[PDB]
Amino acid sequence: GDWSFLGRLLENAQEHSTVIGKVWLTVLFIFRILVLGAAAEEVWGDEQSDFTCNTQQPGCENVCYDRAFPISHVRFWVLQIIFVSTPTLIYLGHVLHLVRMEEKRRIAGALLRTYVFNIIFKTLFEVGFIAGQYFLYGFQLKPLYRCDRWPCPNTVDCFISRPTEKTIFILFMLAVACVSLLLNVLEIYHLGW
Amino acid sequence: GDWSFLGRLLENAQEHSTVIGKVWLTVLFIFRILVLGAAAEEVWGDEQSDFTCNTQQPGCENVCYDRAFPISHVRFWVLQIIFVSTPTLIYLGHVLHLVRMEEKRRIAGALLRTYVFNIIFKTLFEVGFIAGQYFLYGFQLKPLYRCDRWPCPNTVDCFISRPTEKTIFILFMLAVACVSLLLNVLEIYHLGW
Amino acid sequence: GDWSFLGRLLENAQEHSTVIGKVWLTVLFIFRILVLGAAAEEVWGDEQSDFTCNTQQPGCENVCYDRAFPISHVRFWVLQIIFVSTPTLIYLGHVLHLVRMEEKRRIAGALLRTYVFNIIFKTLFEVGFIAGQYFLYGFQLKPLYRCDRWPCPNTVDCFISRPTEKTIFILFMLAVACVSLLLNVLEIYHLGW
Amino acid sequence: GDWSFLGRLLENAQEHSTVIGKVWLTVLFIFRILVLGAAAEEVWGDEQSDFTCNTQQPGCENVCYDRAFPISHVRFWVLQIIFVSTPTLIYLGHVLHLVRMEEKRRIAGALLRTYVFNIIFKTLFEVGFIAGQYFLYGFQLKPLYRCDRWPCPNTVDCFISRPTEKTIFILFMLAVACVSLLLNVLEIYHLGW
Amino acid sequence: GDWSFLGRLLENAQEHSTVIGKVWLTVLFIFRILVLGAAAEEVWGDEQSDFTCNTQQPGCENVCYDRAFPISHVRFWVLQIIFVSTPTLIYLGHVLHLVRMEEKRRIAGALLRTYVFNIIFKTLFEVGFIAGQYFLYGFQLKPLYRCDRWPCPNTVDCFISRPTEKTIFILFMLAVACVSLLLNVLEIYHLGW
Amino acid sequence: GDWSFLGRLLENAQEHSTVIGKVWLTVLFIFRILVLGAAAEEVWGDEQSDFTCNTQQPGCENVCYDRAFPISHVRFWVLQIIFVSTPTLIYLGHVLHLVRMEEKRRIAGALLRTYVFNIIFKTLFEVGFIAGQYFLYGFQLKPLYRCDRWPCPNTVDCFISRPTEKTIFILFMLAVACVSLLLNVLEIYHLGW
Repeated sequence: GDWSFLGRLLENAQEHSTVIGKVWLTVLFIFRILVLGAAAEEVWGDEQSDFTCNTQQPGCENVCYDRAFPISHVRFWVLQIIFVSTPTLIYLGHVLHLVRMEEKRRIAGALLRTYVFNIIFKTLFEVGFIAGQYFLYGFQLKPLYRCDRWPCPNTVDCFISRPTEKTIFILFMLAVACVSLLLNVLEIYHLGW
Repeated sequence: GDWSFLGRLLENAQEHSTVIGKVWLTVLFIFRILVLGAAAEEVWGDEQSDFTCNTQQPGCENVCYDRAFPISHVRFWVLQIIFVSTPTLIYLGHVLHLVRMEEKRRIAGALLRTYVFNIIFKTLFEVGFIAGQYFLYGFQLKPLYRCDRWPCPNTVDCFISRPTEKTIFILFMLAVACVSLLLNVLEIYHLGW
Repeated sequence: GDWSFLGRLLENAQEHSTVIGKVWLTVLFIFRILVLGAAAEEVWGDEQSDFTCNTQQPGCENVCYDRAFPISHVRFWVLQIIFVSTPTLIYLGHVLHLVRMEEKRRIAGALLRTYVFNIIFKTLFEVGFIAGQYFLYGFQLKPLYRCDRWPCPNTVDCFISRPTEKTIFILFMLAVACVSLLLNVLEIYHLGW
Repeated sequence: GDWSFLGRLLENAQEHSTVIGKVWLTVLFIFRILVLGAAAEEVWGDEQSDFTCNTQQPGCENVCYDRAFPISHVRFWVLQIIFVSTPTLIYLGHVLHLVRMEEKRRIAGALLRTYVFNIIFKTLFEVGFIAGQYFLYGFQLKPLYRCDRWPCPNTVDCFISRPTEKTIFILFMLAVACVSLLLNVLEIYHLGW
Repeated sequence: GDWSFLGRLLENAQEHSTVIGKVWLTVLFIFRILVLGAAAEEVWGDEQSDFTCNTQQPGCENVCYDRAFPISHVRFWVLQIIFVSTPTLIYLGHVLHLVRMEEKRRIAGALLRTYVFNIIFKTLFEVGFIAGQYFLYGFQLKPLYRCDRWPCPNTVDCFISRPTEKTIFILFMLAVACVSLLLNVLEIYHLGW
Repeated sequence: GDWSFLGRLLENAQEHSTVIGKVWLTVLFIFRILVLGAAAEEVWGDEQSDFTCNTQQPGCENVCYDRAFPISHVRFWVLQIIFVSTPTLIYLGHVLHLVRMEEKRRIAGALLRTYVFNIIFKTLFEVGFIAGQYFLYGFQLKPLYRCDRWPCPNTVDCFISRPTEKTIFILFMLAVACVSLLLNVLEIYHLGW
């Protein structure tokens, strides 16, 4: 996808942010957005095309792929990026609003509360997506999925495309997410002390 | 698609708009346009390719897919974006026209009536697309579609691609649309008081 | 496709044009070019791939698709955009030529005749494409096409991809075209009075 | 394809050219490059994929498609664009060279001979591609191609994809090419008188 | 993929780097990123599509492709690029931080230790990816892969797409990687003496 | 592929180069890069997809395509472009280095030796790729390839996609390469005298 606009806004955000925040935005751009576009989207491109079920039943592969993958991992990661970035956009907008207010007439007062809330929201959204992915997929895609959804007769064996590569990238993104959490914790403590 | 031109115009619009309007345009860019390009368009890419009907009848899958999905959701969302953005373009053009008039020789007088009408039109178009989608698709795509359109013999069972992911994104976009409504209401009240 | 160059030229044209002309160019960019790229091109992407004929005859689907759709609607719309935009380019070039002439040494004299001719040509090309599409396709694509072109034996039944969505967009573009006509009429009268 | 670089150079060329030359470059950009990218490339995309021959012989469709279309029309048009544009690049380079010479220390002297040669070369390359296409394809693609190339047994019937649309665009490009010839003739005469 | 953002950051890095470092970044951009986008991604595009196993067993090709290629080479190279570039980003950020510090109030002191650590990390990540690829794939892809992973019955013969071209590019990238190592060694020694 | 970065560097190179060198870079951009992107990449897109072998043997088409085309022509041309451009990058970097040296404190002295070496390297790499392609493919792709590589039983007949178009472009690129050689020879002599 085209992340250009979000890029513009977040680049603006870098200036009005802590050094650790600039590190966080670098991580977001490089290890999350760029990995997803350059590497992961191609991994998941044949997810349903090369999903195969051992059966002659029409409609079984469709319902089985749908039950195994209610949302694709890459779409989940898109949404995670958007939601962890939204607080930064809120804070940046409040900052620009105060600048416009000054013109009509760095981090302190209302902006400090807003920045702390921004880090907080980023952390909660962060953790939330991590836990949701754990409960939806664990952290390993196995090659076999056994499916008993109508119209499949009895239980059918279905086979995943590229499960090991997908597992590698699942874990890569989990690690990047954990690094982001650590960075946000560092921001909180660094402001505190 | 390439939303660059609309982006230029709407970016211009941000300056000559209320803070809540800038929030609204941020939502439009991020949670509607970017989600559609980065996430949803891939979800709906195999909508007819992986639509399967249990029959040997030539032409049954075509007519059944057409009856189940007279317009694709993603195309509906494109049109919604365009029509909710058009009023903002009208107001921005009127503003630029007044600026040119001044050169030949912020929100008050004629521009205030135009801005209120802009919010109104945005709200009516907003609600209209919501209700139309409800009446066309509800808010859940089921995996089975039963089709009795000629040439299909008797009633045939047809199966949808990715119904659960599509439902997730249908609801995501409904929520984003409702948030937009709330923002427009806030604009009206904020101008009133 | 990449409409960037035409965009540059037409953007230049906006400055040296009436307010109604700027509205017309906004309509062209948004409701014609952007709709075609973002929405319609995907609708028509599987036009021959998912065109199906009930027969075992080799070559029947090819000749039948060709007879049903001698030109694709989207290609027709491309050509319409180009030809309705060419007069504006002519006028803009004449304007720039007069500017260069001044440097060597707004709408009046020769430029006024050229601007009226520009509106006229735009209107005639407009109407011409509308009428031609009426006579080639009407304004509704039906799901069944009956084809008797060699080598098809006797008359064969062939089935269209996405006829209802295509009809929706056919009518959308017809409406946009009619709105353009109205705008050009307004330009003529507004200059007259 | 990405014509950006050629675009930059030719845009430079516009300034150092006659008004008719600026018209010619507008035609090149709009009615040749943009049509090819936006419209024609999609028409010819399925040229071999949907080329069908009535036979069971392995390799017959490949050799028959190759004999019917030794070069694709769209590739021919690419090459035509490049070769008709090269003289303009030569002249522009000579102009820039004279400018650099002046700095070290409009159309007259050596530049006039170079400009006339540029128009001449453009005209000869123009006519040459026209005539070559006539002798290779005529100006109408018929739906049936009869092929007797080994390994096809005896003569086989093969069927073209989208012959009528292809014919429409063949003739469109022929007309654009003829218009270019007329413009070059006008340049020659306009300089003469 | 779109490497634009990483490009911006690394371009910034060039200024605040040694001549050998500018050579290294030129190599990264040209012989690694550009080769991957322009050449290698097309080579590996049909890696699973044209992976063929001699069997009638459903699911055997999927599990066999997955066992032969747990990660694709091109994805490995993406990750290598990112990780060898991250140290340069760290150093550049520290440099910009010192510049901001100066404003609030070339290579020496803390920046020298950071630059040496940057070269070190680049070298260790470099070597690590080389060795890992050796242990995962060696440096030659053979055309035959023999697979005994469930559900494949007994041992099945599977056949690789484009093994010789893939081997050529594997070795090309190994050579480019070794050249990068040499450049980093030269940086270390050049700073030392 | 995206040649933007190489384009930036080479554009820089134009300024610090001879007139014949600017011609050479124009040829590189237009007749090599642009032809490859706009025309040739589409010609070679179906090279394995539409490669057909007369056999029932699993794996025979894969090994036969691999033996006939160990590297694709278009990938060869990519690599040729990169390697003939690298010397120009070296010289440009040395030039920029001398400029930075001057700031700390056109073609003559060390730069003259470097420029001559640049032309030399360009010429040797040029000739080398030409000769290698001759020895790998000759200069004509025939439609029939006879393949006896295991697992193909005895000798099988395989058929090439688009051999005549491919031959046309092979010869086009050979001619462009020879023109480049001539230009480099002219540079050497022009500096000599």
